[PDB]
Amino acid sequence: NVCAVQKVIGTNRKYFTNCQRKICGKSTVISYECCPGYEKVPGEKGCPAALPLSNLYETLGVVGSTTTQLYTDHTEKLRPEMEGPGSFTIFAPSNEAWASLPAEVLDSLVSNVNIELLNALRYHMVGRRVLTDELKHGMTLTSMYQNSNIQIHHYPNGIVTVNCARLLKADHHATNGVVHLIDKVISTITNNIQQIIEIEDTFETLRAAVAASGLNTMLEGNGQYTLLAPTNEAFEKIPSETLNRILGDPEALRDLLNNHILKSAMCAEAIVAGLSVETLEGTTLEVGCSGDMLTINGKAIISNKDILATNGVIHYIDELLIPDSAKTLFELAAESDVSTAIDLFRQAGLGNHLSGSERLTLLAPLNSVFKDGTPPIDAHTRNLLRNHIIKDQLASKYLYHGQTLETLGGKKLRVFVYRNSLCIENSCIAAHDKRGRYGTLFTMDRVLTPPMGTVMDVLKGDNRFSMLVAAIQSAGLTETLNREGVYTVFAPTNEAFRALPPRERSRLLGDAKELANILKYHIGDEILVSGGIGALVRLKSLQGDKLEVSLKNNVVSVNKEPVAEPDIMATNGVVHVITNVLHH
Repeated sequence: NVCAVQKVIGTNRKYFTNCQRKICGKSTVISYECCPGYEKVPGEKGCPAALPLSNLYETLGVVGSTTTQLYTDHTEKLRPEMEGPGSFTIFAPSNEAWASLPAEVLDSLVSNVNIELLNALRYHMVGRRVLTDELKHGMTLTSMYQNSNIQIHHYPNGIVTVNCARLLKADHHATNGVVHLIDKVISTITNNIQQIIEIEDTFETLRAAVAASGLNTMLEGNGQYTLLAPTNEAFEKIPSETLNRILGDPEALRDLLNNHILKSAMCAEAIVAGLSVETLEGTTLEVGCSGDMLTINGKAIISNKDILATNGVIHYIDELLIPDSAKTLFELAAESDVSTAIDLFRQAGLGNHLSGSERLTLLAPLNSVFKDGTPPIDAHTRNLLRNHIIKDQLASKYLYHGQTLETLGGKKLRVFVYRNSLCIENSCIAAHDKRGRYGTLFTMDRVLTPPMGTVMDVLKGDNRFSMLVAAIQSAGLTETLNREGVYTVFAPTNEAFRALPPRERSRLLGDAKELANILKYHIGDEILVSGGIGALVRLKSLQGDKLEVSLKNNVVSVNKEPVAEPDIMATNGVVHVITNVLHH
């Protein structure tokens, strides 16, 4: 028989439930009264006695809706109907609700009490008894004023709403019906979302965008939406070149308008905590609240909440919500996790690829790659960057093994797709794609090191592996580590060969075919860059037995023996540098 109130400290807003920690970021205190209609006797057992039912007019005073009671009484015609025959509900505004009306609208009501005040009170009423049992999301009650509909919603969290007024105290039975207490005075709903946009002067840039895009027919139509409508002042915070480029292009335009529209009508006093919501374009937004401010992604950019329409709810927003798919590469990458990278592109002359409509894919590494320093701008940097800019617009989820990607600097880089990572040359994808209108940003964990020759060119140009190229020659393996292939050479240095045991180097020297078998064991038949090693991967060697290739604590190991220098790229493989020679 017991109930509870939770109240935010330093406020007036209270939520009247049965018997959540914070709400809109503000701490709560919970206070126990018991449910409207029952009394405390002298002590006894904890709300014993129920009060008698009174009829709907007197029930108004019992719930605390004395202004609604006073206004009803001063019409001389609704009060006798309220205390006589029938079955009724009234969604009765609180005392604070009438006082929160604008002076100009409340004067209009109380100066004509037999028409406009009576019409207002009749619109809050339904000619049948309707409990919150009968209230489910999306349904329309018929009011007693001129058959006008009342919009009610019922959100997951338990908040009932009635024309986007929160229902405060529910289900107070009358002898001829029920009384509900709501916190707004509500009014008739006569316009669709399209029709409001064509009336308000604050939306003339919005109405033209809708007109250019052909979304008028949708916004005239049925079903429920939320419009995060941008004012003219929102469109003026966007620089002219950026905005005209979006609005000019039909795809970018419809992506923009759909990023301002939700699939269900939700309204502001239903928002009590963080709720991720998708727009029609596909982007998730973070809708919260801080005080009585609505917040979008933690920004109090909503200046006018709960503007009502027959096909949904409009909230006015102050900043345009431009999605990734309407942005250029520069707009989607400059104030982000690849900020250091994009500054290097523009300083090295390559900025005009990123700033317009060129269909590109960008491989920009993370900012933690450049924590220890940044390379200087020269010929060699701006040629290397020019090879991180790939022709055509790509999606990484659609890349395939042994795909080749042309750069703007003439190279062809190889896509290697492994089970837990995707790699282009040595570099691997570190975060999700950012798909813009014209180009897409791939987010990388290394600066990439493109191949500059063959496996034999790596080894003959480096003096650590001169005993290895001699063994490769003496096993007849030069001509095949130099033609086209996909190898993984675990290449032992000179000090590895001079480390060899007597019985193993005697098997190396005394038969050229046994030397061929030991060197073919060192060579994988796939390309396995370090970014494609999981916990452990088995790798078929050209001898035929498998190699055990792990990555623990950022060191590649092969059969539990360490790689000193991973990922030296080559036009027909990858070279990893090992410090000793593998056995059998």
